[PDB]
Amino acid sequence: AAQTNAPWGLARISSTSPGTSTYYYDESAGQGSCVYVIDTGIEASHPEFEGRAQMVKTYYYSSRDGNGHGTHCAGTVGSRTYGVAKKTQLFGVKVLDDNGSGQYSTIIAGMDFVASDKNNRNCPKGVVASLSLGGGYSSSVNSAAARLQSSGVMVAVAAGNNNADARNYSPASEPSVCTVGASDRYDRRSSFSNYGSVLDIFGPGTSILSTWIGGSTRSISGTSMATPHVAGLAAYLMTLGKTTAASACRYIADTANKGDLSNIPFGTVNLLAYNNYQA
Ligand SMILES: [Ca+2]
Repeated sequence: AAQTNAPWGLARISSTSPGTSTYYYDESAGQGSCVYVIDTGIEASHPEFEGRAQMVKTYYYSSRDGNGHGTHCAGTVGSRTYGVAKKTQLFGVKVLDDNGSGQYSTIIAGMDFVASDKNNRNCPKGVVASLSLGGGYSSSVNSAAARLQSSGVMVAVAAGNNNADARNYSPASEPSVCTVGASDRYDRRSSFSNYGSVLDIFGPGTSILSTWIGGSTRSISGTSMATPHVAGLAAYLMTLGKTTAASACRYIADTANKGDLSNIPFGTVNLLAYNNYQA
């Protein structure tokens, strides 16, 4: 399949070179997989989701996304126009309030929630969780991310936006999950992207067009934007049968575009998510 004039990030994930605008992907498009977006929620009614999105949990007085960030991330995972995995099932878990803030205890409960909740969902091709959030190092937050992964969910987490070593952030610093840095359309490390040995992969993170609340669309930037590219990619590869939740991060690193990014600090992986799709 080919989607012309796609957001640059989608084109990038299916290309061996920057500077192209068509997204190429197998038509299976993550059908039969599920991706949890653990965030400010998802505006499931957005036409872009086509009835494939649903709020399944909130820790606040509403499950609505009153911010937009969660809806943006979900859009990058699996919206029809802006998504990597255009046929995945999207489940929203609102651990962040409408200001985009959340206590670590709530974030933890949301991760443990998903580890159980997948047993209440139909995801024959496998389960992914996208966590575009973080804060200072917490062993408890890392452990919750580790549990979710161990439970059989491909966990993708943002490296963080501090232009700093991700070792000091959580869940970014958890070795057992997939930590995602951000790049721009010229294959530069995004100026804000964290780096470090704890990173596993990079994805498009600067000037990313996706869904927003009020049935709208928006371009924003962050490792929050890179993460769902990787989450969507995992879901897509899982429905293709190429990998599983336990090894998807390794598979993505193994099949990534290598050595192509600029301003990658010494000791950080130079790997950019790539679907290796031959149309
Ligand atoms: Ca890892």
